[PDB]
Amino acid sequence: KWWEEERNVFRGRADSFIARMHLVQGDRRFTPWKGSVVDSVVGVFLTQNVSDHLSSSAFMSLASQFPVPRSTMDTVDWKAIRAADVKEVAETIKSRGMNHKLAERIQGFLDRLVNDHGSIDLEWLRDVPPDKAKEYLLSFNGLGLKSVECVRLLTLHHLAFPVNTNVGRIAVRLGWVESIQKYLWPRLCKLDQKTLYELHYQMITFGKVFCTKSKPNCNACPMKGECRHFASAFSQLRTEHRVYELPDEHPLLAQLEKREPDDPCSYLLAIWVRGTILIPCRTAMRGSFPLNGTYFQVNEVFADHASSLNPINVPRELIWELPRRTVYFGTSVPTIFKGLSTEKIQACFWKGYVCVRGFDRKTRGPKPLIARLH
DNA sequence: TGTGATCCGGAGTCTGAAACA
DNA sequence: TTCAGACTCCGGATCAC
Ligand code: SF4
Repeated sequence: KWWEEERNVFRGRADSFIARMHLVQGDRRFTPWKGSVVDSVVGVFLTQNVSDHLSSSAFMSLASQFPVPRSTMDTVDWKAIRAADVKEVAETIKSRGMNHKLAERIQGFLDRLVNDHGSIDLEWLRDVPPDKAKEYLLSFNGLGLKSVECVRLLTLHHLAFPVNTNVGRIAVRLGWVESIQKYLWPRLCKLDQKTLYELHYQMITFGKVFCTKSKPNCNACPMKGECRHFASAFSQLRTEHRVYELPDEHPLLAQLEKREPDDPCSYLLAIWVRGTILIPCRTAMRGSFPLNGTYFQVNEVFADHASSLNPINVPRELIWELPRRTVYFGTSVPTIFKGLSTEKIQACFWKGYVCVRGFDRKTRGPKPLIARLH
């Protein structure tokens, strides 16, 4: 019964990692998101070799330029994408990089889907056995294991665990451990889907925050006693702007879509009399984001572009008694957490927010963050 | 046959050199 | 002080020998 010890040692290590990151990085438990499965496949296409914020902004640009005229409904007109020339769809996702190659891959995927089934949809893939779905997804040109595992785990709710560069490095550095896939998949094949989802989410966030490739924050890492690099060893990055929290009954939020039932964070107002409103990411996207919105943090807000360009004149009486919270502006998640102490990261993730984007409400497209904020 | 390169590509940080002295 | 190149980012395909 060696496998009895094989699964027990990893389960104890995995649950210790999950419990510790719960206090530091907030609640990463599974919560459903809307959207179809073709959105997830295109997202995994767009996340090949690029940072997460760039890929998410590229998908937002795809949604904005091609708009729709767990509710499994398309947010993007994929028929128009297949109709659109490779040059224009490469222009849409230029900022992500590899625009032309990925545009051709996406057009080929959509064309093959139409040829196979006569319609761009993959809802029936949740009814087939998991292995058949994995083989069908692997049969596509431009998709490999790391992607199809992400698609299955985050969208099809199967039992899967993708091993990307961040996961492998963390596993090697910690007491754990295609070679990494062979070591981990048999040892991590029978666990609850919610547990796999939470582990994956906290692993990617931990790779972004504490355990980076260059100069990991080993001083403030909660896993110092369980690591090997720490065992063997022995600002312009972020701008903080204190803001006000706006209850949904406030007059300023009269025409702001009245949030979402499942959104865990409220609206914010960033005063410079004049203020800019910060719209939460889940509310701004109205759910319906690929891969269960694991591209954003739990405490992530956008910046209203119209409010940023022309701040709204507000009286000081309306915002007199509202509580005050930080936002920790910046340009990327890894940069704004560099050098931060454990208490600061915990406070930011539990009683704080994070903004690295600007959102245009009218066009639903990403915009660069304004100069004064960062 | 099993890696081992070389490609794709924008956007950012970060060094090292070439600079003040 | 300027400043350009290497490197990193939730990766596949195509040769080469
Ligand atoms: S101690 Fe350092 S190397 Fe180890 S897991 Fe933490 S950040 Fe990564």
